[PDB]
Amino acid sequence: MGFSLYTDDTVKAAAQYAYDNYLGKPYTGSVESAPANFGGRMVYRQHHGLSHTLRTMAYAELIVEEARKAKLRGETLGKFKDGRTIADVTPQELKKIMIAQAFFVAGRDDEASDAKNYQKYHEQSRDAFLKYVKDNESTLIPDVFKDQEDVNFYARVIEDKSHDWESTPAHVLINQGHMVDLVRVKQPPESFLQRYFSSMQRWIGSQATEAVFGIQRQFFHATYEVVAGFDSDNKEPHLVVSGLGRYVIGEDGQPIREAPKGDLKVFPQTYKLKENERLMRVDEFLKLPEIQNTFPGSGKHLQGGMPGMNEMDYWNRLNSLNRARCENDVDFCLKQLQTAHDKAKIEPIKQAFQSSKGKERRQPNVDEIAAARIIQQILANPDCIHDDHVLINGQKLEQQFFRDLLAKCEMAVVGSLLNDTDIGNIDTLMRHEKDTEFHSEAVPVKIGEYWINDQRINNSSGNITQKKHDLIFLMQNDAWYFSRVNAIAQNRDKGSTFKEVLITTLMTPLTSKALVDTSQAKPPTRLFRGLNLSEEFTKGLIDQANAMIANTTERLFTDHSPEAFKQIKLNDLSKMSGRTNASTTTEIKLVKETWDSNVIFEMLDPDGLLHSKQVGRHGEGTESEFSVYLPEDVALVPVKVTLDGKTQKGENRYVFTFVAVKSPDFTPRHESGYAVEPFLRMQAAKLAEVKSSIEKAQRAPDLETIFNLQNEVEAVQYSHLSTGYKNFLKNTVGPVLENSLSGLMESDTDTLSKALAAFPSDTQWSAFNFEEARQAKRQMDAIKQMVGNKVVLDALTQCQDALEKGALDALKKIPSEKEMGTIRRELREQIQSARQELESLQRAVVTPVVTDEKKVRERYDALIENTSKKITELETGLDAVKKGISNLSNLKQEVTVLRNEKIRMHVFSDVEKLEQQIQVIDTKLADAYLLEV
Repeated sequence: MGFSLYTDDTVKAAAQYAYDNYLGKPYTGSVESAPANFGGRMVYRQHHGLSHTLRTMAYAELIVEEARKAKLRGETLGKFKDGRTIADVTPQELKKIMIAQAFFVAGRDDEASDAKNYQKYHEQSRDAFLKYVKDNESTLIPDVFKDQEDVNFYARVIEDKSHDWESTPAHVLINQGHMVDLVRVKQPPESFLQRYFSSMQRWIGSQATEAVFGIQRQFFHATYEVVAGFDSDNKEPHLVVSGLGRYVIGEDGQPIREAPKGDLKVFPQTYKLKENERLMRVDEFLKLPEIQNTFPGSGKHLQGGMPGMNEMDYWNRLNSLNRARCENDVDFCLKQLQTAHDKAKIEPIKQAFQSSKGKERRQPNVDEIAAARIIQQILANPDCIHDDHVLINGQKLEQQFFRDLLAKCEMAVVGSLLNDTDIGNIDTLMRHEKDTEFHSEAVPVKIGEYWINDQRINNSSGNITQKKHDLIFLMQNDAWYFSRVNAIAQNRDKGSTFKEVLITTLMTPLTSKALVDTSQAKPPTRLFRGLNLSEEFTKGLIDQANAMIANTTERLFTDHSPEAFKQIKLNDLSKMSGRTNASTTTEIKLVKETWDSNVIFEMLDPDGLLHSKQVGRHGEGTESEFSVYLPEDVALVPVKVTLDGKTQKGENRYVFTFVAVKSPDFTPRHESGYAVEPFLRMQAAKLAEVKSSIEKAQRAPDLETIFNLQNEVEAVQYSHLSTGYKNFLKNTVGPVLENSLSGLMESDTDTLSKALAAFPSDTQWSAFNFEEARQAKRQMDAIKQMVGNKVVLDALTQCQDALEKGALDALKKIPSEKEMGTIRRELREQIQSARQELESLQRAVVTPVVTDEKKVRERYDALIENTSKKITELETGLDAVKKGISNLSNLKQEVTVLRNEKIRMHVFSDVEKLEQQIQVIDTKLADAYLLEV
């Protein structure tokens, strides 16, 4: 949105005119200019064609943008005769500059040499410009320009009767924008790159110009033109481009001009005679201290061509279709330039942080498991809810608990945990509730009646998927509901009842089961949402967004990734669009109140990181709506903030474009046990009650009946009565007594439990004596009860003590399962074992430091280095110092960022502590300094 090269139609029309009438037309002159044939399609003018001029216009917009970025970082900028700088260029002015720029080389009827007919060519081009203003004065003169005086101004700029500048709009951008595009061919590339870099640096600064050349390379690649290398160790004779001259290194040194004080400037002449001396090499030139300080190209880096396909694939690529396509089709070339440009807007952000190692959405952790289970219980048993709190297995759950759930838990994953039975229990929940829910002063709605009514009148079948569509429908267009929901979820709500909080907490994962319906709704890469905010808050947003934007610039020689990392980490990171089910649209028609939204979020997820699903389908009308619960890995980083039109209510509106970037650097550390600890308390309460019941039921362990029975097993062998009975007592019951007794005396074991498993059942035994083996049966069953009780009870105790501190607990329950215990109490302890099992097996803990551990360490080094540099530099040095104080202040938070990062690196802060100590002393120093003046 706003004004751009690619969006605007007038500029494009001008370019199409320029191509159709001159640039597309063949060179009519005799100078070495022939039609180049590219894969069948011919381009007549390759050096000064359509790709060229379009590239210049792109260069212009790019320059303006990076100038603005430089001003934002607080860089002292090159000013003109008026107070204006390049960063002060008006969008309208820019349109003028670009429309003029279209015709800059329209004049050439041949490839101009060093011959001076070039002047005539420019005049010819001017003529073309004028003819393109007279073509449609109606739609162009009162609108785009002002008067034909203006038009003759730009016409005169295109004339270039003299090498003019100081004119902020046209002169610098057109002249420099033109001469820059010739880097691809000019012979010693290092000297030319340095010259142009210095030249533009005077206007924009080192960083921003570095960015402009960096993106220029990508433009070249996009328009399928050669990208030249850069070798700091170049041995070629350095060429002074300002003229045809070269520096001459005489014996012992380089011949410089007359002193005239004493640091005399290096003198250079054209092709002269050699007198036991040679011309200065490129590397030699680059090694000069003034150069080394002025130019970031001391680094031997920068390799020509494209990274990869080092073969002749590059030259065939340049000899291919796309070169002809870029040179003959305006919209296509513009598409190339814009895609490269936006890519350039995104790449440094991604270069700042660790890479997404797949893992699109996270796997549930312990707390989210426990929370999902608690929620499941509250849905299943709405009796848990009270006017103030939710009681559950003897555990009081206040409002702050559910708020903490909304904050800490990622409710989309929690949603993944839930099932259709819960979506069904929404009915029982709303049945239990008939309490009012408040908008953000209007009349409240009795939610219960609302849902119940909806379901009984429009869902007689009681179908669960229908329940899901109805729930989502409530999310979409019921303001009173979703205002409270979104607010409470994002912790920006006013005075709201506990039950509103509870309901939102339950409903956000259930609504996040919008995933179940229309899962194959492909995330749309472009999504808008509208927001109405105070001008103060809006200004704050603008400042933070800009703080991030200004410090993301494309890499050339210097890095600048740690500053980007820092500023992004510090500023909002857009929490304002997370922790709830945010409604979004692609059509730029708002869900509600389009007329009031003064801030608009344009969201871009080309990587599909935003797991967004559509609200409503292709049926029931054309639906262009989506819901988003942005995952904690994904951050929304601002790329541009533009003005665009104004709204009707009088508020000036702004649009912030964010791009979805996923990285573990964004995953938040959370204190474990906000949900799982009280959950464990609940379990502990269950088992405490069961143990109390058994222990009160228990009779004192009379060991006699074991001993006595033992005597009988040893006695029956000598009674000569029944051999089968003898055999069964000595070979089956005897060992059971021995092992169950030895087990019972010693602590809990597998021996006594498996002794309990080896027990002789009632299915047997019946075939034996009924007169006196009856009492044997009696005694043995008494021991059945003794052992079952003992095992269960001490197992329970062990478990409870285990829970007092988590995994060690679940294993303890395994032996006791099958035998003994009164009915239903066993089923209870089984339920608890089931919950324990759920946590123990489904828990997973993700890490904020992935494969790029190298990156995290190196980047930390760079970070603390840069911070140290800024801080120590600031401790050395009337008007300026005032801003210097703010400069001090931001550094504090930079140090805090460093600290937290060092924390995150090891899931020992000496140096950072030292920097803090620096911060205190220069705090006092600058305080006394600020007080003095």
